[PDB]
Amino acid sequence: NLYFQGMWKSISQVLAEQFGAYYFIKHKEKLYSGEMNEIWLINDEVQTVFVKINERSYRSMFRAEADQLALLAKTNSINVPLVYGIGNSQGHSFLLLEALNKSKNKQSSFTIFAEKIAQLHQIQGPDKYGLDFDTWLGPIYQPNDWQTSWAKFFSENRIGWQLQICKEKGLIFGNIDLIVQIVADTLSKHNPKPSILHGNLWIENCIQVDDKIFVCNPACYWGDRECDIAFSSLFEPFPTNFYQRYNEIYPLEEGYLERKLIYQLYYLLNFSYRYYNKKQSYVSLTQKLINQILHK
Repeated sequence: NLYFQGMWKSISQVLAEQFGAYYFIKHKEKLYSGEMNEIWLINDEVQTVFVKINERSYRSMFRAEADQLALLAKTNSINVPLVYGIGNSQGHSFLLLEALNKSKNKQSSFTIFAEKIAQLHQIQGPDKYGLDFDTWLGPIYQPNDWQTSWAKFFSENRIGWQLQICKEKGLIFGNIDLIVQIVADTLSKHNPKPSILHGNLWIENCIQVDDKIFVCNPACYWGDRECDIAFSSLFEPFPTNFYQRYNEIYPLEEGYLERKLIYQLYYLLNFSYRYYNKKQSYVSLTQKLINQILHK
């Protein structure tokens, strides 16, 4: 595997610049992933590194992921893994992160996490929705061109965008314009304070590390804080104390339950696209949810 050897050399080089001394790789282990990316753990007998790998052209995505972890770390709110760097080789690109030690879950760690998620959403920034660069949610990038209207931004850059991607794979749920317009009507009078979103907030991206929860795989943008909350309760939800404490610090506004459905629809379309060949319950839930929004 000639190109694979070049890849390890480039990783050693990026790690050398980072730590100051050259990084001699002594052990390497490939972890399982359903995802597009290959995942590895490597170490030099002292420092362990978590490595995401893909083809060379994915360097831009890995760059975006690193910039998100950086901007999230700078808010001094949620716990995110450190970035050691990005890079590429002849046939691969990669992201290099802190290897977090996963310990047994503590329900109480979610009370503190809700305080950090709250703090994150309370940060005042721009008066428009989006971000300076396009972020990714699974294998699809999210258009983040700035918009003053949330109705428009979510309707087209989220729902419409994902519906089109699904259509290309043959996942057809209904007339796309109709769905976009219905979602736009619901958000018609809703232009909330833009909040910096983790963007991929659900249980599988949380990791218990000693007494704190860390969160990974961001899909950031400035949007409605409710999208984060909505997604976290879609599948296996966070425990009860999270929602209790979050609502106590930053009370959710009137209209939340109606909006929760269209916010959740975005993730189901994404999941449907990513896993139609494997799970199959994602399509069924998406179709049922679309019928509710469209018929009733």
